[PDB]
Amino acid sequence: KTFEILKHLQADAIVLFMKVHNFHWNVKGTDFFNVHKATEEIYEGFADMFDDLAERIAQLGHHPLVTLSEALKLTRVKEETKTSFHSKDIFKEILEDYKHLEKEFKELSNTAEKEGDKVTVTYADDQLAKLQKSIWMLQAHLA
Amino acid sequence: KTFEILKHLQADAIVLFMKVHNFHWNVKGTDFFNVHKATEEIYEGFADMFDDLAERIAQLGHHPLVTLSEALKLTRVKEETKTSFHSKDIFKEILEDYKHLEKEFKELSNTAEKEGDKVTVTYADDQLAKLQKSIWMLQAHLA
Amino acid sequence: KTFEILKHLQADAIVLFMKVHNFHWNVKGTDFFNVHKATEEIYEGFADMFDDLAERIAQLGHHPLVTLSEALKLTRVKEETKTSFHSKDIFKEILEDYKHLEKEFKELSNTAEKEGDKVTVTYADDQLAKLQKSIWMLQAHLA
Amino acid sequence: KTFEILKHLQADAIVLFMKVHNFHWNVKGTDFFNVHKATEEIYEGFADMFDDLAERIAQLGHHPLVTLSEALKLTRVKEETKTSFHSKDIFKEILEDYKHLEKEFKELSNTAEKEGDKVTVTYADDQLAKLQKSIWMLQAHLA
Amino acid sequence: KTFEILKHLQADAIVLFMKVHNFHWNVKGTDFFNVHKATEEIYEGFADMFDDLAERIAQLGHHPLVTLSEALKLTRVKEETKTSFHSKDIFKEILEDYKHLEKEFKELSNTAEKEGDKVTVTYADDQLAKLQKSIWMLQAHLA
Amino acid sequence: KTFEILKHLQADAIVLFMKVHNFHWNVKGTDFFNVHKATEEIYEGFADMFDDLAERIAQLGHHPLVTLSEALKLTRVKEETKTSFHSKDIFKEILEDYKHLEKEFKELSNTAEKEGDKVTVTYADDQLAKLQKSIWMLQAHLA
Amino acid sequence: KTFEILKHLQADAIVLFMKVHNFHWNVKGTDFFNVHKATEEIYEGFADMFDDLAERIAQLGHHPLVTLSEALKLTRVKEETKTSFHSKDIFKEILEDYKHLEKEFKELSNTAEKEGDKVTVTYADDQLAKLQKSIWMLQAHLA
Amino acid sequence: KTFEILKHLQADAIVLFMKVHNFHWNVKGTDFFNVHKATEEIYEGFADMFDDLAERIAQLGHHPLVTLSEALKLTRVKEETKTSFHSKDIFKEILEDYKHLEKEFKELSNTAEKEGDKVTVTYADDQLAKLQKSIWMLQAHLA
Amino acid sequence: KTFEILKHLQADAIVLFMKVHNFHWNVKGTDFFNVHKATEEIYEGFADMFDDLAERIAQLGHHPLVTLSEALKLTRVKEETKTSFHSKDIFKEILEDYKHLEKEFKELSNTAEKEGDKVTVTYADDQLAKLQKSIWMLQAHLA
Amino acid sequence: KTFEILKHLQADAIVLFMKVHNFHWNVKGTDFFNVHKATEEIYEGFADMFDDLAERIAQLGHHPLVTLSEALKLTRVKEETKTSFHSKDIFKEILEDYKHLEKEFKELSNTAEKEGDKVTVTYADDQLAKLQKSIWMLQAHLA
Amino acid sequence: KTFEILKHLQADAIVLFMKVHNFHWNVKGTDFFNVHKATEEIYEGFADMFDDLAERIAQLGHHPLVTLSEALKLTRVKEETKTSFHSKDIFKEILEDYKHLEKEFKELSNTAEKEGDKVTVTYADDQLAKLQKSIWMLQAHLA
Amino acid sequence: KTFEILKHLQADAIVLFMKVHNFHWNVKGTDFFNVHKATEEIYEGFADMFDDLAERIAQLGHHPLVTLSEALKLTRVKEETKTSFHSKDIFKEILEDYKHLEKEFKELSNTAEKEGDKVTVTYADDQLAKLQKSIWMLQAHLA
Repeated sequence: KTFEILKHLQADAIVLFMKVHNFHWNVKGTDFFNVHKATEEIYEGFADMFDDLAERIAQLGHHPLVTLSEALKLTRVKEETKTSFHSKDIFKEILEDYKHLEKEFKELSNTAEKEGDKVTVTYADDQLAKLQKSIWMLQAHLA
Repeated sequence: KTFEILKHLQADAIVLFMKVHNFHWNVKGTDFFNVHKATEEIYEGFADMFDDLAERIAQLGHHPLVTLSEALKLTRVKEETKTSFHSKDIFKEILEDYKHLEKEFKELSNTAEKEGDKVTVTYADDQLAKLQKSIWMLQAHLA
Repeated sequence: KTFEILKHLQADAIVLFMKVHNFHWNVKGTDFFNVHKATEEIYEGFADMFDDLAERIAQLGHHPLVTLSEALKLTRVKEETKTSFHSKDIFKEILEDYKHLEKEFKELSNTAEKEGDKVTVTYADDQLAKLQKSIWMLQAHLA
Repeated sequence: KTFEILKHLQADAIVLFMKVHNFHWNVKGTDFFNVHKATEEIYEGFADMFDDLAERIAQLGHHPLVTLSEALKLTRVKEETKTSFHSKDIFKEILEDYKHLEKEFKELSNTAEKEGDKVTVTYADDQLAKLQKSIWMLQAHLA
Repeated sequence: KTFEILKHLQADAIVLFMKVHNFHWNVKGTDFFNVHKATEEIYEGFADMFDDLAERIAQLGHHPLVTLSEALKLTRVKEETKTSFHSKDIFKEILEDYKHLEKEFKELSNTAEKEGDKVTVTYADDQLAKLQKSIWMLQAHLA
Repeated sequence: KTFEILKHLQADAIVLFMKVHNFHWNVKGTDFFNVHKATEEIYEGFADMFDDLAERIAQLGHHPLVTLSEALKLTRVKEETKTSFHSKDIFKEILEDYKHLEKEFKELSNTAEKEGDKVTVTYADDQLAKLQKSIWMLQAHLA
Repeated sequence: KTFEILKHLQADAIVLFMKVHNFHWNVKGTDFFNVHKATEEIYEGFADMFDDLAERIAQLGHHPLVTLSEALKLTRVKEETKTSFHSKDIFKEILEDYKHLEKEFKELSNTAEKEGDKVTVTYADDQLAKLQKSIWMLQAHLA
Repeated sequence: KTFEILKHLQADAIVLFMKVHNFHWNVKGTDFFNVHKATEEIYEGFADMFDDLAERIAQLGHHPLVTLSEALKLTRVKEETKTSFHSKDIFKEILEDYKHLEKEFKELSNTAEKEGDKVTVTYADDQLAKLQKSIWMLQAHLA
Repeated sequence: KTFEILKHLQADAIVLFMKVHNFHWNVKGTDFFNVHKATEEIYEGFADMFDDLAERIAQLGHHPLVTLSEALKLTRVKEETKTSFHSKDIFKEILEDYKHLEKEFKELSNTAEKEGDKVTVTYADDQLAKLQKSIWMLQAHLA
Repeated sequence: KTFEILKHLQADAIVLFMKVHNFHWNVKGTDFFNVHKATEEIYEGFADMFDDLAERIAQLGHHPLVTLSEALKLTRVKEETKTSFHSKDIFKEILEDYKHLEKEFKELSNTAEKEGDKVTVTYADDQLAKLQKSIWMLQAHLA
Repeated sequence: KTFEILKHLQADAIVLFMKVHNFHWNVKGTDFFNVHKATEEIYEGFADMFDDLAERIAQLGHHPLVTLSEALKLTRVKEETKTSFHSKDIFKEILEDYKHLEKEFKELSNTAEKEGDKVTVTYADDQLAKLQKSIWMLQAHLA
Repeated sequence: KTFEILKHLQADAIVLFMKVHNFHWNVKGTDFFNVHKATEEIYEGFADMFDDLAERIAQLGHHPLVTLSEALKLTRVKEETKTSFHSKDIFKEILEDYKHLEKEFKELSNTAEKEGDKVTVTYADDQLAKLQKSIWMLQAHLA
């Protein structure tokens, strides 16, 4: 079910919104500004994805999650409790989560295709393009 | 302690970020666009307040909350589980929460003053101006 | 005399500048923002008309009114002492005043024509276009 | 045939361009501005869709319709002869037509897929995303 | 009657909106872009004139036409069924129609003057300035 | 009482809005444009202060003044009946009024502090910064 | 004849374009920048009027003047041979010429009216509004 | 293999970047500016496609070509050695190359589909939309 | 003498300002807009060069020409009395004049160098770059 | 005395303006651009603070320092004579100076409060917010 | 040596940065705003020249001055200790300093030419153009 | 011969356009974004230089190179076949090439001077300023 994949992705997006703020506040090193600026763009991206997933769910006739409690229950992202990082650590953690998201949107696209949902396919494939481009760039940060 | 008030306000801001999205997606009535547009501005405001409170905490030498789990634990805002509202309902709920926030920033300002924290006073009083202006306008929606 | 019509219109414009602020501050209902935004545009329009009429008077070799005392003496607009309205009330009151202004600019145009004042005719007819377009829209608010 | 679906959609787009202007001019109620502004955006959207469909037809080697006479002949949208509406009526009528358009673009996408026309599929699915998002919002206006 | 002239002009404007799109899609020659760009500006101009005429009619207390069926019935512009043109042909056809429109707005201005309708005179004379400037330029294209 | 100081300041702001227009229209000398431009900025500033004071009053639960009649009754600014000035005269008159306003906002800040009104203090101190900067510059015009 | 008035006005506009440059380069006094900036705007205004008059002539089926030789022959403006001025001198000279232009556009409007040329009337009356506003301001510079 | 199609397309894009500059510098005829402006947009388009193809290759885990030597080896576009053209010649040559590119992106889309590469499909179909729209317009230049 | 070359160039610039307007108004052919737009840019360029040359003369301690009479006396450009052209004719005439200007700025640069005037050299060489780029493009229009 | 604190802060601001330029020109490392860009923003900040402090002093009725000689005499910042740094060194040096400035503005605020200078308090507290936010970020660069 | 001229010019630029601020704060007269605005532009110009000279020195392989102490030692500009001026005084003082700078950049250009430093010549000649244009305008302020 | 130097520089510019893309795609390290952004600006700079050199050649009456084959034949830049770099490597390689370009533009300027080509001198010296500024900054990256 497309709804099931979307609702779980909606949970991840808000959970990641929070996580990336952690990285945003707590990066250490001469690198501070680059990471601080980049993590800002990323968390704005997740606020964006959060809203879009929710409205797609609503467009499909279902209820999006409306509480952080639901978010915590349905998320597959483990929350980060550390409060200090260097650039390398942050890039590694974001990469891991993006790889997770990439698999999920791959499934989203395949599932929506089977159910004949052209709109959700299109949304998934667009997100996939963004995640794969970022994944490539992230891997280069760590080489 | 100023830190204690900030950390609790940081929790409310993210919790309200979520709540206002609920209102944003689930408003019903010929009023849809006005509320949908206004709730968008409001939740962007809370993402803003969330970040600013967190960075003020960090500036004070302490750790801001970095998980939705901490947010849920420390918040004083009850999460909204309903998924359908008319404009009147949304405005009433936002008003209630703003009144709560207004009392908290009033305390923030008084507490930071006692501790000689001029910067946090200034931030609190600015937030207070915003909340009191909105409260007035919100009350007018309901009259 | 064209000067006589302008000087009385100048008085109305400032009096209406004030009146529309009343509507702007004191509108009640879920409608608040629409009316609050619209009344803002309207009172800026009257500040505009106020200045333009005054400078046209000056261009004609006469003295524009320079006091709120003169404004009160020369105005044909009754000031609104109520401090609470719903959208319907505000739209009705603005309509009444616009109809008054429309008759005055109709006279302005006819009088300036007789006196061979092409510039004041042009200004009057432009104001007339604006007032007639607004009048139509205002009437639709009330149907 | 993809051409057949496009040519009929081109007819609807111009017919709806006209219909939405009717709603735009003839809305009644304190709601006037919201609807007047929204219907403006919608009819600009249809002028847009009109042109794009026509040029896609031309790209496919065929002739787009070039007369209002052809438009009337090929349209599936019944023209609105009433000249007075409240917001609720307008939203209901637009919804009905959007549901019709949504089915047509669903067919467009399926048909173009069978004929191996990747470009028309992409255009259809994009239009579908727009129509489904609007349909959801429209339904919320009426609840 | 001013209303009669406006209602017929409203019909022409939408009919020309359509015609100019034909020219826009179907121009041939190394000239393609110049004509394609210029016809785009022109048809946007007619969408504009269409709306303005309709709202002027409404301001006068009457009903604007609200159907392509009425448009076809009331228009004086013959629809173009050819689907291939060179720049010279397009400029000739637009000129012919502009000359027609120019005579109509000349009448509009004279008629509205007799009926003491200063606003419609002003609108007509403005349109006349635009049409006469374009007519001059169009004639130069063909010399 | 903070309300009492605000209501009197609201009266001055509209009275000064009018006065500065007088200076704006009636400045004489090769200096015309500088003064004409500067007085424009100043009267826009007072329209601004007028609205802000009124809304602060409303936020405090009271009614702002809504008539030019109330304005005249409550103002401490004497209206200017002269209709001709050189730059030096205008700068002297504005200075006198700014000094008056400066004392009033000084009181506003002190009074709001005693009543624990942090928001009105903040507004007063901001206005004070603006008035003191202008006062300095104004004095330099006259040296 | 409207053509005769336009052709003479076209000559004045280019002659004044040149004259105002003289004032622009050769102003003396602490006033330099104000006059230098203002004369720049004025000469751009005359380049504008020059072109518009020429194209109106062309729209009327006649030939605009195309040489500085024709300009000199047909102008009523005496060229300024002095190369040094104070602000007062420049404002006096511009005023004199504007008064001349004002009479000419007054005639233009009357003549075009008799010949039933609504477009040239409209252009003349607009220019008249600009000249009368400037004349008023210019006179104030010299008082 | 999707990689094989991309690497060959990357070669064409840089080769065409160069070719279109030739057309850009060496167009002859009264047409110069139109072609010069259009070829500028086109070569910027190919710099764009060049980079995007390269980064897609990198995202797929392979190495994009990094030398003009590789470009020459892998390209299917014959380089243009003539240094003089009229508009007709340039449009014919660009059309031929666009038709080649269109077939290649058609293959790209089909191949990426078989390999389950949703992102490359999406990129190919978008490029296809652009190429087919341009092809249509190009053909019209030559009719 | 550098002054002598500048004063003659100043005369040409205003004379060409006029000439290019002729081309601007009187171009014939399907080419109208391209030439009309291009000649507009060119005459604005000459207004620019006119002013800059004049101010350079003034900077050198001399008087720039301040009359169209001086312009006619000192110019080397023959005025164009024809009032009808095709694109080819206009481009030929502009080329001829640009070649003249190019030789003059070549001399300007050489002369200013001998007199050790680094500023005038720099201005001349910049103008030369512009003229040589345009000359090349102009020649291509005519091939 | 508030004046004494301001005059010493004014000296530091210009001295730091200079120092930060040193860092701006002389940073070494792959880090060059980040530091070069950041130091640019910082020195513009000090030019800003320099001017604002000076004008506040003037507003208080005293003379700001007007010479680099006075600046050197009154500054508490030691000038940096080294001409080569890595990012770490620059961030350490800026931090040290910001900590100094932070203590000074803390004193400024306390002193102005005692003297009842609400405007200088407000300015100091704003500067304090900026310095404390930067200090936090600077410390993170060095961890 | 080019380095010697640059290092002395770098000192003057910062010294003038300071001096022009003095004029900026301490101008007296109805002229205040014109001078205050103009001196702001000028001191921003010197901050600009300061940085550019320093970076040119660095590009030449040498160390720019990095202290106000070096600036004072190497400057040829006498610092202004007066704290009160009328427009005439300020313009006279700036002129004197610009004449000094003009001679220095004249030398800079000649010296860099002898040493075959094309880049420094180009920079000097550009500065020279700016200084000579300003000098002319400044002289006109004082006539 | 100036033509010979330009034609070889044109070859280098396109070859470097390609090389810098390699660096752009294949940078490794936490530094990724800084280098990726900077290399983007650089390759756009070379596309720019490529076009400008080509058009200068054309302005000189000769044919610019129009093939990558000619580019390879005439270039002095060795192509980079490695596909992995850290920031340090990229900056070293760009520096080496910039030093080469700097010598070439030094020659360009000297050669064009001998041939009396003021325009090419000016272009060369401008490029030289850019290259020398970048060279300085590049060297600082590596220290």
